[PDB]
Amino acid sequence: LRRRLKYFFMSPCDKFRAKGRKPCKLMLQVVKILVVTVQLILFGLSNQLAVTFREENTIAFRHLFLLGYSDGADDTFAAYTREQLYQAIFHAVDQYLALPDVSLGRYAYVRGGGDPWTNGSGLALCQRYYHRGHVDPANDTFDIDPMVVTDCIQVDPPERSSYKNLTLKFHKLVNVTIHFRLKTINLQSLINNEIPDCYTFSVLITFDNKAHSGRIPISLETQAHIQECKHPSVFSFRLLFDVVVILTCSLSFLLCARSLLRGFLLQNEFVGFMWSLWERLEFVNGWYILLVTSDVLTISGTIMKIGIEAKNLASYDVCSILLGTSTLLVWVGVIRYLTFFHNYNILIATLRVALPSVMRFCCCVAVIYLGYCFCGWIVLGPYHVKFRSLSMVSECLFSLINGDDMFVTFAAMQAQQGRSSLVWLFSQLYLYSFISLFIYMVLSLFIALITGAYDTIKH
Amino acid sequence: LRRRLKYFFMSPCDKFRAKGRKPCKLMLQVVKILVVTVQLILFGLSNQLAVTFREENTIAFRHLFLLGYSDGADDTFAAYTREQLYQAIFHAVDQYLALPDVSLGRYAYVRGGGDPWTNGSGLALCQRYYHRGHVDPANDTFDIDPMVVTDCIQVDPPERSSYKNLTLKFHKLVNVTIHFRLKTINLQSLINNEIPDCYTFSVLITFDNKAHSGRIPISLETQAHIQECKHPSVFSFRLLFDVVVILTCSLSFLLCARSLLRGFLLQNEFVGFMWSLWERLEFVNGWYILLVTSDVLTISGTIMKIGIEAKNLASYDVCSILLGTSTLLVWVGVIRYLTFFHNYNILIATLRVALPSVMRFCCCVAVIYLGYCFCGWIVLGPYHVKFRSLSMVSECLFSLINGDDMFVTFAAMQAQQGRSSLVWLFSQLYLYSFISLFIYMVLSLFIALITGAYDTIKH
Amino acid sequence: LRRRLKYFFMSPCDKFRAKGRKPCKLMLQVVKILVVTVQLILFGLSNQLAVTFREENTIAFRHLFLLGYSDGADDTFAAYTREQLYQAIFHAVDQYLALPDVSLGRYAYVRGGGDPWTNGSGLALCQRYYHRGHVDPANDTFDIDPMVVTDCIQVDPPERSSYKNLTLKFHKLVNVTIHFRLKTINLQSLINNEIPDCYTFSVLITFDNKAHSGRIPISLETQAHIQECKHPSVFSFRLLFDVVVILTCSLSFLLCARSLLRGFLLQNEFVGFMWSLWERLEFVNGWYILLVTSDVLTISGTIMKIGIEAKNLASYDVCSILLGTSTLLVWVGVIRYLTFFHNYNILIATLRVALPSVMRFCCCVAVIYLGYCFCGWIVLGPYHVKFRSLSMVSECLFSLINGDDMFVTFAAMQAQQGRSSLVWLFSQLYLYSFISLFIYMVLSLFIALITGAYDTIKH
Amino acid sequence: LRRRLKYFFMSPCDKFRAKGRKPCKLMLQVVKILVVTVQLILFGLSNQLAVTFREENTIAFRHLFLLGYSDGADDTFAAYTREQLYQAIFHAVDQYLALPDVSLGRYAYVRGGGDPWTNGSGLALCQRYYHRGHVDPANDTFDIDPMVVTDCIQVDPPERSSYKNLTLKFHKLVNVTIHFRLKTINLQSLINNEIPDCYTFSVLITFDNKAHSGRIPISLETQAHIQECKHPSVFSFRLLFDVVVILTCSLSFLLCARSLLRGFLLQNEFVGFMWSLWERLEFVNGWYILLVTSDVLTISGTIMKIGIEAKNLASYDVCSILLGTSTLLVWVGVIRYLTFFHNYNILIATLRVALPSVMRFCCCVAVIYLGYCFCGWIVLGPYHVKFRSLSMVSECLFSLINGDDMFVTFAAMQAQQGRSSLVWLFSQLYLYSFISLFIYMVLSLFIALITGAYDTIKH
Ligand SMILES: CCCCCCCC(=O)OC[C@H](COP(=O)(O)O[C@@H]1[C@H](O)[C@H](OP(=O)(O)O)[C@@H](O)[C@H](OP(=O)(O)O)[C@H]1O)OC(=O)CCCCCCC
Ligand SMILES: CCCCCCCC(=O)OC[C@H](COP(=O)(O)O[C@@H]1[C@H](O)[C@H](OP(=O)(O)O)[C@@H](O)[C@H](OP(=O)(O)O)[C@H]1O)OC(=O)CCCCCCC
Ligand SMILES: CCCCCCCC(=O)OC[C@H](COP(=O)(O)O[C@@H]1[C@H](O)[C@H](OP(=O)(O)O)[C@@H](O)[C@H](OP(=O)(O)O)[C@H]1O)OC(=O)CCCCCCC
Ligand SMILES: CCCCCCCC(=O)OC[C@H](COP(=O)(O)O[C@@H]1[C@H](O)[C@H](OP(=O)(O)O)[C@@H](O)[C@H](OP(=O)(O)O)[C@H]1O)OC(=O)CCCCCCC
Ligand SMILES: CCCCCCCCCCCC
Ligand SMILES: CCCCCCCCCCCC
Repeated sequence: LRRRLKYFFMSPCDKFRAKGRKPCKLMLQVVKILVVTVQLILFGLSNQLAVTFREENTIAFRHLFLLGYSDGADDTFAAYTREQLYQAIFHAVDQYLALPDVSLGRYAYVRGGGDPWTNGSGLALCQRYYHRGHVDPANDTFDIDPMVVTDCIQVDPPERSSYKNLTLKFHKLVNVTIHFRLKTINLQSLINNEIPDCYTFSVLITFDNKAHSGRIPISLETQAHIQECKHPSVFSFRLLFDVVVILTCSLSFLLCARSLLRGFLLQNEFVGFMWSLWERLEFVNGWYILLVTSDVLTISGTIMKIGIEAKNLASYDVCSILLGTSTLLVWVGVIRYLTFFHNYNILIATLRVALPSVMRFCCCVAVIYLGYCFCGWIVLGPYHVKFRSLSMVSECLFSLINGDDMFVTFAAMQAQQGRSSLVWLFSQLYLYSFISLFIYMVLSLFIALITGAYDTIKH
Repeated sequence: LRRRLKYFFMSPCDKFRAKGRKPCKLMLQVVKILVVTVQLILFGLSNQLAVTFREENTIAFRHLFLLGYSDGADDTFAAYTREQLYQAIFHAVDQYLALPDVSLGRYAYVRGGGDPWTNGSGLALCQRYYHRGHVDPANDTFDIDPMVVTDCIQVDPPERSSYKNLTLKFHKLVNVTIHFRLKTINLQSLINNEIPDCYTFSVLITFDNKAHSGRIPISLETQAHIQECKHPSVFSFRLLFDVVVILTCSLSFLLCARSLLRGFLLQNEFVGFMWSLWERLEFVNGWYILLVTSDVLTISGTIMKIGIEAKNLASYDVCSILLGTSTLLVWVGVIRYLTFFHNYNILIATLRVALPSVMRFCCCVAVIYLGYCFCGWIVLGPYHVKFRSLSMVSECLFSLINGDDMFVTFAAMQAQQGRSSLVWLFSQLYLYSFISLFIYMVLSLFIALITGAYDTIKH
Repeated sequence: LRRRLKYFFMSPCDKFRAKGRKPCKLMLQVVKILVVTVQLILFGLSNQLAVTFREENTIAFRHLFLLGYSDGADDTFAAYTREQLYQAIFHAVDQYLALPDVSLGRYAYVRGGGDPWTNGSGLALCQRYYHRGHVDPANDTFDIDPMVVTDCIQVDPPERSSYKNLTLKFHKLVNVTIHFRLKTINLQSLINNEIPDCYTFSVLITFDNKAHSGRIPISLETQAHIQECKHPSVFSFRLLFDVVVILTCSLSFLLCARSLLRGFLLQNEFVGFMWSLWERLEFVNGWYILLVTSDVLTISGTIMKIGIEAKNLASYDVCSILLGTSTLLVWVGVIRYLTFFHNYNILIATLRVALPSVMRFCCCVAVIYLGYCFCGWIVLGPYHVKFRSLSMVSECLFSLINGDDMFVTFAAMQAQQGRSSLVWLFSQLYLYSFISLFIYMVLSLFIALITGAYDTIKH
Repeated sequence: LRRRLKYFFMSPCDKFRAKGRKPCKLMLQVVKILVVTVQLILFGLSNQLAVTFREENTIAFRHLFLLGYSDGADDTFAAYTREQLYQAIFHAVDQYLALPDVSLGRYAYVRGGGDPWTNGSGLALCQRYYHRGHVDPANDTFDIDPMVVTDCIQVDPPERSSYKNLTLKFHKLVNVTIHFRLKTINLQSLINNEIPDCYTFSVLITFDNKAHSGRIPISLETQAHIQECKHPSVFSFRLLFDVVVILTCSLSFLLCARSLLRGFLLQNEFVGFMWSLWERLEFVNGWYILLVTSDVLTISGTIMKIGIEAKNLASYDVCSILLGTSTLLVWVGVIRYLTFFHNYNILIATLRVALPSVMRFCCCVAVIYLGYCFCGWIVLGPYHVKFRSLSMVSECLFSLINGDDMFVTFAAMQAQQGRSSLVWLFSQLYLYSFISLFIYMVLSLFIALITGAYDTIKH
């Protein structure tokens, strides 16, 4: 039993010397790195083109349908008078009706197909307002039933004006929306020698009055549905490569599962020979757990990628996350091979022995960090653009700790020095104390912990 | 006496083993953390909505009343000709008179109510100028009595033009102001299921000629007064939770005060048994001082929060500071529980033993920092936007020390290289010497001090 | 043989004491530093002027020929309607025809000279479209032969309108281009007392429809061909200095080659006397390899500079790279002289002994870095402007590691929090984990390695 | 002699115990710190107001006289067509003539007074062009005599149009300038209770054609001459405080000079008693050299400040530099008092013993830094806005070393990836290698040197 246990923990070179068995797993892992990386690169190159097509079409729609729109104004684009709102709505509808003769793109109309469109209707112009709304600020009185009523006007696309009678219920208006769909063909595909696919853009223009604040923001959003074109005509490798990736990962998974099973069996035998828990876990190869996880992630992502490229699936985000995480894991796995050489193993072991104390110090530091997050959010959120939400506060503080965006953070508060002196003084104390504590003490202690770990490894 | 003293300094686990008393204080502190954090989160979520409502209304007012206003121009918005100023004033008044038929919001006029409005007056247009002003730059002569005279024109809101005869005394003009109030109802409250409240915005538009420089900046400011609406009609938990918070903190305060009293009594007995000062202070639990302070802050802030939510108080800033500081303190207090475990206590003790030498080094560094602040303010303030005031200078230098906003600081001075060579050379010397000294020596010494403290703790 | 070997490894001072030979090489290296730096400075000063001339002319062309152009809009300048595109094209051609009477510069027309211009034609207006294109998004049908057909209209410059009949094939349009050349004389040369040279600017205006997305970007580019003017008349040192530089570097190269040859001969003799590889390499003077490389680079760059200044060559980039790299190398070579003094040699030796472990740690860190690069590119590239390409991803991550541009990176993802919650959560995990791992562990270990190297050198 | 030498090197407390002499110098230094800081603060507060007045007047002039000017366009404001240039010139002159009826400021005209104005002329409009200029780019021919001829038109201010016949020699034009003077009174002074002073603004508008590039930049500059108004009338402390400062610094200078003289005499006696150089220098009190320098600088700056405040001097820059440097020095001098306490002296001595090795390492690092500066300037200057000049290159590299403005530096080169692949690859290599070398090795070694100095001091 002792000889088998000694062989189990041998290095790959020692194992080969002892038994001369073929190191299939190592070469398989190298091939897996190569093929997984190539697949990720090809997938990303393909996806960037579709992203660009959708973005360009959406920008063109913003320039076509939003009255007075200019680049960079998305966050502040809003109406402020009744005539401005009416003009924006009518301009959007008129541009929709004039699209064939003015657009640089080639778009087809879509009619019907369920709500909010009636049969034969291409554009839906809907206003949503409270069922009953009486607002008398002069008497400080109001009587509102907050049930939302929707009233829609249906516009049919022109054959190649009732909507002008729209009357908005301003005092009880919740929002106005314009919905329509446009079909186009993505000719850009021919650059990559692909067959062009057929896009349906669902366009929603929102005039939002939920704040009831006298300012109505205006936005345009699109959702793209992609299909194979019914009759494509332009005067294999990808699917085969995906199959190769799947087979490689399946073989790797089988071999790693076999190794883990043998490890478990040897662990049980050794435990029996002795007639704790960490001693048992010493038999587990964490690198093989990592490889099995990467194999599962890659197989799932590749199946999803095959589905997406056939236009049967649209879950780009999940596929990308699976493939990217698996690629990260397989690239991290390379460190195992470096661990077999002493000069690299010393550094890897330095990090490994440092990690526990670093995590304990993180436990100590996290409570202070959270206290600062909450305090900053409650006090500075009303006045500081970077403190509006807790996640934003955490991002700001984390960036400050690493010496980024500090002066602008200080400068945003200079406007309130005369307005609210107490708030400005508190912000001074808060920012200075936080930055000093975290940069000059916490980071120094992280450096000291790593240095001590290195010293103990080297001696 | 020795047994009681030994029991006094026992850890909570040791205390429980020795006497098996109920650890009410510990569970109470955990509950306090939870409830205080929840209260802060709810208060912040409620306050953000009101902040947003006020901000949106103010932006809408800027777009409605300021001629030619656009987003982002607040700092530079100004008039430069007499006709520009007249047009801006008249546009503001005309928009005030036309508000009912053009605004997307629903506003009611307010009349009278004291100065600067007469009875029945909705808008006050006042010009302030020197009592006697004679300015003859051709003869380098002037005769001014700097007493300020105010002349106001009162405009009544329309029933649902004397102000056009305004004649500005340009050569002696101090400023022009437009004051008016608008009442509205905050319907947005219905999103959070709250009852809408009644807002009165006090709007002040200032055309400022204090510099007498040929450039007159124009600004709009608002102050919001919030009341319960007299007759609200929409087709408990908060107050009870605030009461629960107050009771929890009162119980914690009583227990901590009892512990501190027992500590004082034991200290007196021990001193008597011996028939210095720090030896006496060794009997004081600093964590309990922190807990008592947090309890007091939280109780005060919760009372103010109850007052504010009933529209009897408007001191949002003080309440927010109290609650945020108390939350920070209670979250910091968690470190006491970590001190009871050796592996975390080593790190906490490292920071504690480092602190004194760090403070002494800060004493050494502060005088150099202040000298640089004064020198930079006096020399570069005329030329550099980031050196206008001493607080701004301190913010700039502190950001530079942490590697932020450095290149822009250097680049601002590139314009003066040809204008004033001496100033540019001095700025080069100043910035390079400051940054090098503070980054490559001071920060390195902070790191060295922390490392030495860690080494001495570990050995 | 032992005495000769001892003399070979002696320091320059020891060598001079032993034999009193003239230290020609050292003084030659000092002179080389001086002359090479002076040559680089003069070359850069001369090149900046031509760069500025070309840039100013190009900006003027953008203002002259691009309808509605303004500074800062280069990246977003685009057309969105058919009439916008027609107006832009016609405006460019009309401005070309009106240039003599409106331009502030002095330009001459160029006719003929090969494609795309016919004989006597000054301007070429060409549209490129697919040979056969039928696109029916209504039926999800298309029939395209992607062979590109070019149709050009030739405009002759006016004597000191068929192009108005242009009909664009919008549905199959690939792009539109406008080509023309303008000749000018660079009078600015007189500032530096140089003789003005004759420029020919080749101007290309592109209206790009490759994306077929409804948005057509518009760009203007120039290529400058510089010649000696045929008959210049304005009412030596450079060539001589270049010759001096070449001679200095040739002498240095000869001396260094002699030293390397003697080193090789002594190495062979010592090997023979012993009747490994690194032992042999110990005889090689790396500083002399550096000096020989710098001499070769400088001689090549100086020949190219002579050719360029005579208008016989236009390879500015290669010449600049050669001269700059050689200057960097010669300035780096100064460290050799510092190595001869103990107090500087300790620091140099600290860096030298640290380098190997630093490189091994870089091997360990690079795989993690690459995994993060790939994962970030695939997942965040669709949503984040800084993750579009792999090189951009590497730049972003490298900047994040050094505490730059962090908050903006976090803020770019705040828009997708509501759109795609999964992507936003993944981005949070990705960014936080990457930054924490690389700043708080990797950089700390680099510091620890350098500190250990310094400690071992000092003891 | 031994007792006197021992007393000489005693600390102030030891000196007082030994002889009980009055420590006048110490209290005098404290008073000096106080009064010098107060003087600097008052001077800076006074200077900021004048700076603001001049800046506001200049901005108003830009809005008044520059056709189509808007804030933020100073760097790019330029003309591109002949009609644009004519319109800008005529608009400036017409606004000058209409100033009394349109300006919000109160300005008086200035006539005559030497060149460029004739007697009775308020505005001078001058074009400068080459004496002989023939430019024929069609034939690649030119004949230029570069002697500059100036032709001026004189406009008299209106009494409360020949300039319209201006014909510009475009092909030989060097520049166009408009010169005029405006007198105003600074009423803003009344805010600080000062007596208003009389300003004369000299306004120069330049249309610059030196590049001959088809783009003519337009700029406006002002120079302010300040006088006491002849007959001021508005319905001491500063001079007395300046005198007090001068007396305090004179007394401090006398005492420090006496101490230095006694040190020199004791050094000579000790040298004589022994019947090297650094041993002699050990007798010199560097803090007293610093105090003497600060006294001299403060006295000079205070005399200049007195002159300036009386309107007899206008050298604000030199006065500010003197006073700021003296304030910095006096604040730095406080460290001497901290050196007398052991716990602060250990840190001060750590920095002192670290300084030499840090300077030697700086010698080693500077040559590499300079090589990189030259290489980057020559190679990337044509393409990168941050590499235009050597000082700008140094600022950029220094900021990069400290982790600032890194991603934007990388991003500026992304445009040239397709244009010039070789340059982009070189920029990648250059930036990555520089940043890595300087952050991961050089800064780490600075940290190691400081840590070693601290360790040797502590042991
Ligand atoms: C659970 C399912 C298991 C499937 C695999 C069953 C086939 C099978 O045993 O192959 C042996 C080798 C294994 O290749 P590989 O895994 O590289 O080789 C093993 C490892 O070196 C292992 O060390 P660690 O990796 O450190 O644990 C070692 O203990 C084993 O020695 P031992 O056997 O004496 O205990 C080796 O056999 O593989 C091939 O030669 C490729 C052909 C694969 C054919 C499968 C086609 C699907
Ligand atoms: C000044 C006013 C005092 C008010 C409290 C008086 C009631 C009272 O003694 O309760 C005992 C425990 C204390 O709970 P708690 O404070 O957790 O328990 C004490 C701590 O463990 C203390 O250690 P340190 O915290 O390290 O100092 C220890 O020395 C005491 O032992 P000793 O007594 O033998 O000296 C413990 O009694 O509390 C309850 O069991 C909850 C019921 C609270 C009822 C109050 C309702 C308002
Ligand atoms: C391969 C072609 C070689 C060309 C040079 C042949 C002429 C020639 O030997 O000059 C001797 C000295 C060398 O000057 P230089 O190179 O400075 O001097 C040598 C170095 O000090 C060398 O040390 P390292 O540099 O550390 O290796 C040392 O070993 C040699 O001693 P040794 O000779 O006893 O072995 C020295 O002669 O140079 C002149 O005195 C300038 C006149 C140059 C005339 C060349 C005009 C073109
Ligand atoms: C070169 C011109 C010298 C002018 C000063 C001549 C007057 C004069 O000796 O005053 C003695 C003290 C000095 O005050 P102060 O300088 O503070 O005192 C001296 C320092 O403590 C000095 O130590 P270090 O500072 O470390 O070198 C020490 O060696 C001297 O002892 P010793 O004398 O036994 O050698 C002290 O006399 O000063 C006053 O009591 C104020 C009245 C100043 C009156 C001056 C009005 C203008
Ligand atoms: C052993 C205790 C020593 C305490 C030293 C504290 C020094 C405080 C200086 C604060 C400067 C900001
Ligand atoms: C023991 C004293 C040694 C002093 C060494 C100073 C070196 C100065 C170099 C300055 C480079 C900027």
